[PDB]
Amino acid sequence: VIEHTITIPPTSKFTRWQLNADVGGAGIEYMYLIDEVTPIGGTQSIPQV
Amino acid sequence: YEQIEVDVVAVWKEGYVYENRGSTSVDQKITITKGMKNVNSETRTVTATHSIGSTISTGSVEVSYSHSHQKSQVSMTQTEVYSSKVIEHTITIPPTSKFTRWQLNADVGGAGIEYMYLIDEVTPIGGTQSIPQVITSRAKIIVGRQIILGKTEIRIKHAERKEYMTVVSRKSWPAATLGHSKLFKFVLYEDWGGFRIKTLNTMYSGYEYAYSSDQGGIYFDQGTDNPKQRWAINKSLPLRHGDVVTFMNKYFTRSGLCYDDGPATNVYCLDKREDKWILEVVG
Amino acid sequence: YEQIEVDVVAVWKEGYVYENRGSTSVDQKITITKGMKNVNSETRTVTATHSIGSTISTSVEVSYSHSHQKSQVSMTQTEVYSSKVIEHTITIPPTSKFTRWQLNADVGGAGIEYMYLIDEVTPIGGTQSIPQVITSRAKIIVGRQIILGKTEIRIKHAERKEYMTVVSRKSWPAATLGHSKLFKFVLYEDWGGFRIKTLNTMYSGYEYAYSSDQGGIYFDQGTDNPKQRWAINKSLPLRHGDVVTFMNKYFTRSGLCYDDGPATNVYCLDKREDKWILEVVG
Amino acid sequence: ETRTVTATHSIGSTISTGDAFEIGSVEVSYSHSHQKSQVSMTQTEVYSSK
Amino acid sequence: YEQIEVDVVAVWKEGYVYENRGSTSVDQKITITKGMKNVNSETRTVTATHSIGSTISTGDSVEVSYSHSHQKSQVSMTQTEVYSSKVIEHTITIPPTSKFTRWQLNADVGGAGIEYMYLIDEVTPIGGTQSIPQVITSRAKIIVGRQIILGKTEIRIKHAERKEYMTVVSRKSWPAATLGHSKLFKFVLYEDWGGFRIKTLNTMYSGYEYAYSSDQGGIYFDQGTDNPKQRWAINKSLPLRHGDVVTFMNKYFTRSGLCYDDGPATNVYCLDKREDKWILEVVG
Ligand SMILES: [Hg+2]
Repeated sequence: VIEHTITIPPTSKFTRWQLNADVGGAGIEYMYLIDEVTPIGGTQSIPQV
Repeated sequence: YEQIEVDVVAVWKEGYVYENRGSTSVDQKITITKGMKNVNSETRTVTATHSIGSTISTGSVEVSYSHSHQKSQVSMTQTEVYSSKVIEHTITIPPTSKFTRWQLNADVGGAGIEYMYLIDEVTPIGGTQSIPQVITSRAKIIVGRQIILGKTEIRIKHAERKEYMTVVSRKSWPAATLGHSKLFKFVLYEDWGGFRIKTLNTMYSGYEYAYSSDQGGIYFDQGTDNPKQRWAINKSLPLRHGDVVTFMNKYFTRSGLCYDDGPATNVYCLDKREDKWILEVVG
Repeated sequence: YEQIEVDVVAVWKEGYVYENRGSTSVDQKITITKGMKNVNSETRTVTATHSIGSTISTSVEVSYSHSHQKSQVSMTQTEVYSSKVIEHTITIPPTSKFTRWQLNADVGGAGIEYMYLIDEVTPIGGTQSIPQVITSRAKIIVGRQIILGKTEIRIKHAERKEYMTVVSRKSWPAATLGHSKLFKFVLYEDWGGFRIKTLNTMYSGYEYAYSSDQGGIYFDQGTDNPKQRWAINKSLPLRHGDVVTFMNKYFTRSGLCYDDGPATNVYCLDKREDKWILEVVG
Repeated sequence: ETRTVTATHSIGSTISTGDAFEIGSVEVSYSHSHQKSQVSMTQTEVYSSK
Repeated sequence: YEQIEVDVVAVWKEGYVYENRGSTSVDQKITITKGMKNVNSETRTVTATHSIGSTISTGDSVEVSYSHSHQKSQVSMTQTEVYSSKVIEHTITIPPTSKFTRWQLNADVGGAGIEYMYLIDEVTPIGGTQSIPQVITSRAKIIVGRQIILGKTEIRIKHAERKEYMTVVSRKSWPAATLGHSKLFKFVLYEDWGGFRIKTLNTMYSGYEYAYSSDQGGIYFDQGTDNPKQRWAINKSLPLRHGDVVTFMNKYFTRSGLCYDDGPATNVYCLDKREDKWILEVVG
């Protein structure tokens, strides 16, 4: 079980991207979580890879 | 690394409005839960039964005696996998204030990815409500290395099973089956007839293009024009690392590349079936 | 982007009134929950028995038998669950009444609804005001319009979350569900109703979705046939992301749906009418 | 909704004697059954609480 | 806006005593729970079986048998669950050299026919001799419903458990009682020396208006006779008031009372050992 508690300030957006990381050659892999709080607006940046 | 700009288009899925009309504030907590469980069992029973009977016979009198012996053996294997995402938001809604939750489903164009999109706001009561049924916005997407058709070498991974497409020998032909080996490379081609999956690890030279037998099994053939060794993709080009793709057969239009537990191999092409595959560029 | 003004109409569903007449305050916490669980299983049993009997008779009779049963149950289960829990914590002051009204709010024209909750604390006394139905105004931000005859769309099965595609069954083009994002359509209306036209047929001119006499969906040449004509659930305009229903103009009881048939899985069956999402292509 | 389908195959046989002098007889039976069974279940739950 | 003064008699049901003899204090939490759950299911099964069989034999030996069966089964289930809880939780700090006592009694309010749970907690120093209440009488003022004047005030009759109203329909060309959602079916109650009578105001056959029990149990509406079959005994003392929970026992068939049962075409009956609860509501 993994739990994250964050305080989101007003007029802000929260981002969670979950990637699966593949370590090359080693043949191992891990879960990769990216959390971010930014102000509302701008241009969204999404990591596909 | 390259970046492409797209529109994200989010569509309303659900809503909620709450009004606190009083002069004391209120503490609101919303918990949203989604989860899944998968159970598989195999139960093997064996019973052995022995019976010895007899009848003594001669009005008329009959006498019967009977004896039963049953031995039984049940072997059970159950296996469970579960997951849950729980998501909770707690807010203090001030007096004479109105809280709105809108939940939309956001589709990222081109990327073939989607995400849940929640908009919360507290405002004073009054004005008129603004509901977003459909929202368009812009996004930069950090994208994978491009799969150059004909050139770049890739692995094909079954999405659900997390095993790779491997070449083995069935009926004296090279044939597709799922395995753990990271050694089986491929290259993808497009022509007038569709897409072609070429293996670089065939045990019979020249027999390298993936194709469907009239039975469904995937074999690897020599290069012909036959639509049986051609395939329809699910996406628009370019293909990139990590892309979730589908291969529908160009001749057997009803059917696509899937996993089935067949007699010898386990990669087939069957009506109403198209499992997702993950393409990954080798280093 | 366009934005339409509309009335939202909410009708009373449920209510609750709490009076704290005491001279100490009370901490009240109302907590509401709705949830779903869907369970699916397939159980395969294979069972094999061999018996050898024997009787010697003359009188006296003597029997002996032996059986060997070998059985194999294979079951696989799928569970999918969800819930929404809403908690509210308030301090009701001394000599105060708390009232909660729960309404169901229908947004006109848009075909979407939401839960509307009204909490209020006031002094004890006055006349209770109960909202059985409230109308209010809303501006709704809507999707790009699906212009009939013109704009290219995808048709997605709402429940199965996969797309409507064209494949060959018995040498005609036929509808099946697929993962491909490459199967486009254009919608037409004339005085006979709505028509679904595929831009991805493998046999030219055969492009209008129609119901066979068995129920399967194929694509025909444009005729006047009511069997190739469809009744939607909302009125115009159609927009991106609209949830729609396709009922057949000919077999009036039946509508476009999923069913696991022999070769394809898109059908037109009595009493069934699945929901589809229309997406305007980028 | 629970849907069950069962296919069953049985082959049986008896070898016996009688009026074969020394009065009295021996009988011998043999049978084999294969049964194949598929059950499909759909369950849906809806719950609430205040 | 009528109010009547009366005694409530509360009677001991359960007790508990705690002594803290130490010189540090203690934090005590009593927590009591009552609940119910009702489960209702319906399971419909349909099995179709085909069997094809055969035997090849010799006479004047060897026998050879073969059979095949195909069996199709369809099981449909509907389950209904409904539940409730009440939890009462008390937290107290008992100081040192202190005794805590809890008495639970059950209070019966006289005349009104309502009851409530009555809890008495007390912390005192250890010593003295205990006072235990077995039964306590106290006075109370009851704010009561608008009165049902017999012969005059129009009332409706609600099944307490099912929350549906007694309505009048036509069964076998007679006015018959059935349960239904209509707030349109009004009644008026009468008492004479024979007992109590239910008169409908919504009969479709004029004059056939007083509730009676047929020889099979069903509730019909007859002309006003002297027949004890159209008379009923109530559970409460007079007067009847809006919101009163009542019983109707038949004056003729004394073992039987007015109840719900799922019958051939109607569902309001008069059956042995059954007496359903009814709520009486004064119309506007
Ligand atoms: Hg269907």
